[PDB]
Amino acid sequence: ALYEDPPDQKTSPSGKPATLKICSWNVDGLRAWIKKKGLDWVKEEAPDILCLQETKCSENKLPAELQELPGLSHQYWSAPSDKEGYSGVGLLSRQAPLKVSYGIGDEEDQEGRVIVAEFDSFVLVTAYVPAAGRGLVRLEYRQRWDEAFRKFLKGLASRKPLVLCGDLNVAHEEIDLRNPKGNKKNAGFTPQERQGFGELLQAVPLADSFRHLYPNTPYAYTFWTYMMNARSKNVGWRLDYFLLSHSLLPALCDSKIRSKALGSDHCPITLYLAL
DNA sequence: CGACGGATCC
DNA sequence: GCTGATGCGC
DNA sequence: GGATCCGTCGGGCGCATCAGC
Ligand SMILES: [Mn+2]
Repeated sequence: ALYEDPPDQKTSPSGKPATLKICSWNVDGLRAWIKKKGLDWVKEEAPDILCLQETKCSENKLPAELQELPGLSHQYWSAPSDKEGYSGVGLLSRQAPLKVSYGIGDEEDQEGRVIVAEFDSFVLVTAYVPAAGRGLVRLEYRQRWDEAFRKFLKGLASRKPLVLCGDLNVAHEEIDLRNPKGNKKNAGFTPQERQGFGELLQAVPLADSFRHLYPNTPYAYTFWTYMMNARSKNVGWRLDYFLLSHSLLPALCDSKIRSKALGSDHCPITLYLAL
């Protein structure tokens, strides 16, 4: 069935106005996304912080239009050194973070999948979680990564609340995809990946912003295969999320799914926080 | 990975 | 330099 | 015999490399 994202709630339950707007987007090729007007959408969204996944671009090859974003002047980029054309993440911010780091401490490594940015009141992590792959060939690798990432996130020294955003490459529950029964042995909906997501939420711990606000909302997806007109039919998956520390729930105004924004097989997601 | 063909279930 | 084929990853 | 289950197959897109010219 079709989905219409509710209007933006820019006010906290306590009545406090949103001060921070973060947008996350798997762009499926930064260079292609820009030619498809992605930055025009970003300018209309006007987010304080933009997190990008699947840039598939080294920093030297970033289009010049990225240097014409004065509201997002502080840019940090990480691509895999040995996997040119794959993965790659970026974080763009209005204000400079206090600290920026890359990776999850111990990987293999320039994997181009994780950026950690410390701000005054919170730590932001953006991630492009490794896919299990066609035929589940990288499922065990994913399981090992999930555990390492869970430990890294829990073991952050900062006693600052955490915001984790990006493509977590898993639809947590049946409500998170149109075809749950046919996808239980497909990447993104394996019991192993779903269990990893649940373990992530309990260990750090973390809460799913969108599901916290919309626990029984179906048909809300952030990804549709380019194949078989899946996007027109709304046959999709919710793989993109904003996960928050419990301390940040009073500050939660809204978690949006920008279903109409084009440029990728993923749609962007937007978080409003009253800090 | 959604579409589809074929089996299985009440 | 540019196009199209192929390979890889989804 | 409609509903459900499950296994199989062909395809959208981006980027890298290569071959030809
Ligand atoms: Mn992708």
